Amino acid sequence: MASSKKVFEFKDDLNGSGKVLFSWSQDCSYIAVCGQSKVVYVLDKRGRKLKETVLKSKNKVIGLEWDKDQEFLAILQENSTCFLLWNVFQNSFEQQDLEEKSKGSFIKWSKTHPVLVIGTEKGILYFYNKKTQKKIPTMGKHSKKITTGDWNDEGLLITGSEEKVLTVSSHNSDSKGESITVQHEPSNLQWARQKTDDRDSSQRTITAILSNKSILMYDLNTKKQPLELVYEPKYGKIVDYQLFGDGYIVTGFTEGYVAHVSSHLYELRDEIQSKRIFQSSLDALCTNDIIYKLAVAGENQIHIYNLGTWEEVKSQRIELPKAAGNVTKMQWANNGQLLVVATANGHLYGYLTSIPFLTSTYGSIVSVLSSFTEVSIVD
Repeated sequence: MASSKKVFEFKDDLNGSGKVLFSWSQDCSYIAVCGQSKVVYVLDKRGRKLKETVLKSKNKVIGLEWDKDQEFLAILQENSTCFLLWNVFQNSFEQQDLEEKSKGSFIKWSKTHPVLVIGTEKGILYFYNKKTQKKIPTMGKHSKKITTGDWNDEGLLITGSEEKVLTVSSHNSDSKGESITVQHEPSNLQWARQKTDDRDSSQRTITAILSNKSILMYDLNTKKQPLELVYEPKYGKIVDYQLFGDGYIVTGFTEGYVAHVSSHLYELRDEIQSKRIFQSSLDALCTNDIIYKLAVAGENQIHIYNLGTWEEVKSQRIELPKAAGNVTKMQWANNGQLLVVATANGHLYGYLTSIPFLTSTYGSIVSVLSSFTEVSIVD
């Protein structure tokens, strides 16, 4: 039994007390971290400083995302007039100016394509191609400030402003569908593969947070209207929702209330199950499929849970000090190799969970990596 080892601790002296953004490398080999202290630095899995860089402005970084090639990081600060592309291994700077002296509000790479989408308060949306470093502008897609947005695995942009609309964009900046009109504000855009009997479903389902109270569903197979999964008043205000499996949603609320619903459309109307986790407050919650683990942070304490049987895994419990406060971001890697915890106080924590050991066998002899500093041969 290997409990979650505390690999390293980092504080706000190099990040700054605020909303700390940590971004994973595409190969889970580099962890870039930046908070409010205008310093962006990358650490390894064991907690060694690799590359550090300084930003000219002191505004809070609202966007910090790697590229597909693990070469460039795009950074946009709070109401910044421009944005910065930083080459980590070259430690090089390039600055791209926002048109019309616009204040930046949203930037995002594509997790599958080297394309960077940028949007400001005026609703002007620019698509940036890195291979040619060219700009494609789009007018009037949003009549107000852009609030949420992201890129699909297939290369599809989703964007949502404060006027309660959703828009879809393609590689050639062609809109894929008209504006999506729903009762209230959509936020926290994410992609889901709905539970379809046929296993030929693409990654296109749009799952969002509706006005910090409900869940928004959108599908494209038969042009069904976006459905609003509402929650009982006992739930309160939503804190986070997470996708696990092939379309299964686990959502947590303010009073330690959790709800698991299968993304099956016939079963979406009624919650599949609901439970109570905490009785004082809740900070964060996320699920991982490769390691198949649920981590729930609250009261400066992180608990581990199963997803199928929902058994409370108390063995892998880890405790945080009172200085951590309310956790604001908490996430595994792409493969779940390491777990990173960041709060609004600038505290950074790293935990080792899985490290699946390699194993090769000769005749009747096998091997186990065990600790990374040695290898145990097994008879």
